[PDB]
Amino acid sequence: PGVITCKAAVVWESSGPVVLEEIRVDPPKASEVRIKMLCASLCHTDVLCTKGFPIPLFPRIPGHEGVGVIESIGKDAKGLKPGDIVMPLYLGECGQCLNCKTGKTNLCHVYPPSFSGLMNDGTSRMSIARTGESIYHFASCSTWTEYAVADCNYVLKINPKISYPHASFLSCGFTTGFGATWRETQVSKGSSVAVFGIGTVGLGVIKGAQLQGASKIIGVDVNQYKAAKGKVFGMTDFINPKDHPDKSVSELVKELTHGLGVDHCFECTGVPSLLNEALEASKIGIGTVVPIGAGGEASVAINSLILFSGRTLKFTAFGGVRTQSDLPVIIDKCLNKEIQLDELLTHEIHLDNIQEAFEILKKPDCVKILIKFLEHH
Amino acid sequence: PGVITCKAAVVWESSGPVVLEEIRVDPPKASEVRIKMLCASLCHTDVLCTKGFPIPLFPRIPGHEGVGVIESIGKDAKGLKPGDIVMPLYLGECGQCLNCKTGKTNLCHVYPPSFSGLMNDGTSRMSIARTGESIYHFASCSTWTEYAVADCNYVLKINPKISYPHASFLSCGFTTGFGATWRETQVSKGSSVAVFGIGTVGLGVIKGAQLQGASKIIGVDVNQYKAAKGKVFGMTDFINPKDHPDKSVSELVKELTHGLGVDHCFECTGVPSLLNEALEASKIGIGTVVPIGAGGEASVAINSLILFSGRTLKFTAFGGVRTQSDLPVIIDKCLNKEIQLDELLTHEIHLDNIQEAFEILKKPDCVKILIKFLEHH
Ligand SMILES: NC(=O)c1ccc[n+]([C@@H]2O[C@H](COP(=O)([O-])OP(=O)(O)OC[C@H]3O[C@@H](n4cnc5c(N)ncnc54)[C@H](O)[C@@H]3O)[C@@H](O)[C@H]2O)c1
Ligand SMILES: NC(=O)c1ccc[n+]([C@@H]2O[C@H](COP(=O)([O-])OP(=O)(O)OC[C@H]3O[C@@H](n4cnc5c(N)ncnc54)[C@H](O)[C@@H]3O)[C@@H](O)[C@H]2O)c1
Ligand code: NA
Ligand code: NA
Ligand code: NA
Ligand code: NA
Ligand code: NA
Ligand code: NA
Ligand code: NA
Ligand code: NA
Ligand SMILES: [Zn+2]
Ligand SMILES: [Zn+2]
Ligand SMILES: [Zn+2]
Ligand SMILES: [Zn+2]
Repeated sequence: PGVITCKAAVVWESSGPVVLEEIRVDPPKASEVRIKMLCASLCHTDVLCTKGFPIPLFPRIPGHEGVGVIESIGKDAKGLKPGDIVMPLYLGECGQCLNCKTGKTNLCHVYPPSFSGLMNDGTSRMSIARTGESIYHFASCSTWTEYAVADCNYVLKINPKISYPHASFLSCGFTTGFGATWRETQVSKGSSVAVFGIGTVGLGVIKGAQLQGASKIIGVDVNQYKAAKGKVFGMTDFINPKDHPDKSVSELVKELTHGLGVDHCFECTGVPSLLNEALEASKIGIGTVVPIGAGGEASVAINSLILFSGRTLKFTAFGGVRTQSDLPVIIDKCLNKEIQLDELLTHEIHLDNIQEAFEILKKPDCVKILIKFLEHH
Repeated sequence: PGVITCKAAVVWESSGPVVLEEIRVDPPKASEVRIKMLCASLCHTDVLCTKGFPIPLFPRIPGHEGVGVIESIGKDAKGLKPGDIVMPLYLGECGQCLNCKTGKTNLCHVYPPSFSGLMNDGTSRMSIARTGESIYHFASCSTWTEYAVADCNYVLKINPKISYPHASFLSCGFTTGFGATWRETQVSKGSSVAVFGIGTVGLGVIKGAQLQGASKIIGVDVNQYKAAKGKVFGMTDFINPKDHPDKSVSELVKELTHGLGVDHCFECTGVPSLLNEALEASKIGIGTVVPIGAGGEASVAINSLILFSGRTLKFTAFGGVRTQSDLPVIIDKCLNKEIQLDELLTHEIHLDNIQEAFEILKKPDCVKILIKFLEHH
């Protein structure tokens, strides 16, 4: 396989437009695979990338959520082959390092997250066709591009009868929330759960809590449209903070839990002040908070009195989901329809219309946006 | 028993002197006991009280650490009787509430910490003899006084052959650190531990970690005098941050742990910036931090990137030690000499010389100060 010429969405400067460019995609080197994208999606992490956060690397092809088919492989691709359906991964799972051997973490020492925007050898496989200028990728694999190249340890081969839109959603937020309910804290039968923020992450928490038999599942969101979505996934109670401007969120949760708070609180907004509220909403002595959302600031402040309260604060990436061990189990639940993801899909666009996605995500009835591709002939 | 006239150390205003006053101590009411103090001690929490933190309640008799003998009892004193040796408690253990039934917490719903400086009925048992002016107590029992009155649920009857100085030290810091090594995080055989701050709290952590079979126990302190004390209690490695002003504490710990950090880090200084360092010094994915020390500020800041690191942050009061279930076991280890506390005792004063304690605590060779009392005739 030679160099492929295709289209990709490129951002050239912080807060600049995302524009369609003709690019070249080099063939995969050793331990790489080249993927034809089947569909993609978008979350807040992609928006941050267009503003140069965390690292301003430009020009850049955004996108980390999606699914594709292997078009070609380098040497030593660990059994991957053309025609396999794969989803890109945030981090790998070597199964042999000190962290993998514990069974207690998904934070593999050997395949950790990357922030370089480049392949393992410090070069890019993607370049502007007109100039040859090198383009940074996003995370371990750009998905807003007709073709991408990834390290074989950062893709997961998946069952080919999973729907591609649903696999795209399981490559990030819903899986993060769903997995957190047994990998980061053990939601048990009869326990109480509160979920701050009812986007795809919070909907994953809600469904995970429901499948674990939580008997009270409180969703909190300022967007009233989210209440019906939460109910579909198992939410038992809804709080809109804007209905009570003189009450704190933790006060409102305690009102539903006999003044005690919940066993497990999941922070799925990223709003910095809501970390403190999540802690105050969980039970003294036996409550756990998992802060999934990110606020993008330098540090986050915790009321110093919470340090005496016996609560457990469990830090977390990708919901504690191990990407080779646990992620296939979640996909299988989707295949077997134990989880139903159709209600996540609210909007569809094609890649040429990528700029419209940044307006669509502001709409109150948006949950997940699907990005579709055209075929070359 | 009538009203007792005795001496007590009183602070009249924030940052004022601590002065000996003649006071009156009323007899115990229902569910109270009156105690003759045998000895007392001092920690930073008492210093804060003289500066009006957390609540400026004056006039006040400071002191929460000590041991005494019951002089008289109210009705319904739950089996306590004159002549019992008791230590005052920060919080009780009812054994029947939702939190007590879990076995997972010492934060009893029925006997929580008090901040009122007053008895359960909103009055004081202590007053200035010359005026009758009411005096606030400290915590659940003032100890810088020849006689005190406490709610019977906030004292623990102890074995009368325990040494009174050692029991005084076990009423607070050493017990907090020691208990944290199995109640808040489970230090296991062969694990690594780092301890920031080697006062009585950190020395308790070190000894608890040693008894649990931790194979590396790193003590961190800017006071070089503490290194020898740490070694007596089981410390294997010592770091003085001042020896490397261009390296962070977490960097120095990682240098001793193959770049990984420790399984369990205990923050025993209260220095706000050291909470972040404790987290960075613990292992990604599988490390736990217990922040025991208090900084007395409104909030504490955590580097936002730590929220992705898989670490566990376990909040805590009194080291997770349940005051009726776990505290007697710790006392018994002291009786059976499995823990040796003689090295804690560095300075002794009598109550009349209480003002000198605030200078003694600044001395680099101070660990614990014992406060002694005279008898009335
Ligand atoms: N862990 C991941 O994979 C991932 C991916 C993208 C973004 N994030 C961070 O995690 C959060 C959740 O991700 P998402 O895809 O589900 O985002 P989302 O935007 O779809 O959901 C966020 C929800 O929080 C609600 N919300 C915002 N502010 C609120 C407030 N002050 N009080 C109550 N509700 C509020 C919004 O209405 C929205 O429904 C994001 O807000 C962002 O901070 C995490
Ligand atoms: N949990 C409790 O029961 C309790 C009681 C009193 C005070 N406190 C808080 O907990 C801390 C520990 O209590 P303690 O009785 O053992 O206090 P302590 O003062 O006897 O010990 C604190 C030790 O930390 C060291 N230290 C201070 N700043 C440091 C720095 N920047 N880097 C490295 N070492 C530093 C000091 O040298 C000292 O050896 C106190 O500092 C205070 O914040 C807790
Ligand atoms: Na590679
Ligand atoms: Na396609
Ligand atoms: Na998002
Ligand atoms: Na996040
Ligand atoms: Na009482
Ligand atoms: Na005495
Ligand atoms: Na102290
Ligand atoms: Na403390
Ligand atoms: Zn995402
Ligand atoms: Zn690994
Ligand atoms: Zn103390
Ligand atoms: Zn109780």
